[PDB]
Amino acid sequence: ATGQDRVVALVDMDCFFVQVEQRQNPHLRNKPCAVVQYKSWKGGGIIAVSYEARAFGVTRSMWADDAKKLCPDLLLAQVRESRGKANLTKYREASVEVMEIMSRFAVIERASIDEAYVDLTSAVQERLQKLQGQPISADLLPSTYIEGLPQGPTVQKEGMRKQGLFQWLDSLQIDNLTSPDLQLTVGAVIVEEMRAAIERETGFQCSAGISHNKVLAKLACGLNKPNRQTLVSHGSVPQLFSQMPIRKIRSLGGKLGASVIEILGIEYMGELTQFTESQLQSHFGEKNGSWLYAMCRGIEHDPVKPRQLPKTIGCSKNFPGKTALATREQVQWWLLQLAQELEERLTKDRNDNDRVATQLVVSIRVQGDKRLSSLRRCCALTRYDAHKMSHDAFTVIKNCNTSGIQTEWSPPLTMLFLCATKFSAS
DNA sequence: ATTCTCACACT
DNA sequence: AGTGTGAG
Ligand SMILES: O=c1[nH]cnc2c1ncn2[C@@H]1O[C@H](COP(=O)(O)OP(=O)(O)OP(=O)(O)O)[C@@H](O)[C@H]1O
Ligand SMILES: [Ca+2]
Repeated sequence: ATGQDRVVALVDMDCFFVQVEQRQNPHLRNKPCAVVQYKSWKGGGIIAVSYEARAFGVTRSMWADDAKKLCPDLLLAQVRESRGKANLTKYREASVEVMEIMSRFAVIERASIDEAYVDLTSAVQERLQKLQGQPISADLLPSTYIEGLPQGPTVQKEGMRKQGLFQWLDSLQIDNLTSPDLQLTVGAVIVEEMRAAIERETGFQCSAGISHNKVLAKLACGLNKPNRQTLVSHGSVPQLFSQMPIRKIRSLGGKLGASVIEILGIEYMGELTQFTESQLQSHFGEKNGSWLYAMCRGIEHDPVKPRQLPKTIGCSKNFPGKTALATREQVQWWLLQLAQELEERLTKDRNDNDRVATQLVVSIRVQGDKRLSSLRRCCALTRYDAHKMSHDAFTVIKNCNTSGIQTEWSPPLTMLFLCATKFSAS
């Protein structure tokens, strides 16, 4: 098994929240700009950055005041706020615009508010038979890069792209409808069409990767951004992985990836090929070890899930520093604000998607604790009523209050979280 | 003191 | 059910 059975793409909207704001406010187009939340603290936290501003060093996680030091002419758009918290509706609605367009071409897996995996295997098979056996012109691939080409015996970027594409298409075996490289190329043709449709019908640009699985497609998508697509063939994997830091591969960006590096004494994905599957299973567990053994050879089997809608709907707010909640009536009021935005989104979900959540997950963070969450408790979600959820959420957390007072909350809360789960068809 | 979602493995 | 990891 060479892991070449499928054609999978990953589409990523370029600096998505910035694009939504630039479409709305033309004064922001083709300018260094960023999208910010919470204007009062250090000018707002940056959550999205246009490519013109990235050339000044502006990134996410930065404070707007700091970003303005790197880029004095940075323009800012601020996220809507509703009931004291950032409100992402505008961006979720734009996300829906794009996913509905993608769904015309293939079945998609929503991966995040601005990326989707695309399973193109069947679409490719139908384009191949409609294609008689005539050649794929480079005109059908006007923004595609072939990873690893050109090679062998031009100083500008578009020149290189074309030379790589010409070498690929020259050597393509169009008479063999079962060559995986041919299937990828047809897949790339379809993704060009899908990206043209997205830009025509929404004004939004995106990048894409086309490969044989989700991990290679995601890696490919990042190789030539913005507004370009990249085909990573099975054959391109040994050279690509030979200098690819382990942490770049999806799921290895964290503690497991650091353990792979430290325990094995390696730096690059390709270096994993020298270990047996049992060796990797002994260090990292049966599942992780088998996964790493196949993945360093370019092979991964995670399916594209036919799922365009999230499985949970959640509402959280952080209260860092001196703003940590300290009174019972503070905690009730913020629980109510979260439960009100949750009710709004749930009722829209019951009208748009014909389902009802049935479990309510309540989570809190305590000043001094270390982790994303300190505690998770659940109860039934029987009615989409903000006052009832918020009452119920308090009920299941009210005993975490270590204070002997009834009107004080010790120790102070640095996060409230409400999440609706366990949907059933309605 | 960036923040906020959402998915899944493990137990 | 509750915790921990990883991602956009
Ligand atoms: O580190 C994060 N903490 C919280 N939330 C994040 C983070 N990272 C990403 N998000 C969310 O996921 C959207 C698009 O995530 P993204 O990585 O695809 O970033 P962009 O499209 O802006 O730029 P690209 O680099 O893709 O061109 C972001 O706006 C935001 O909603
Ligand atoms: Ca993106």
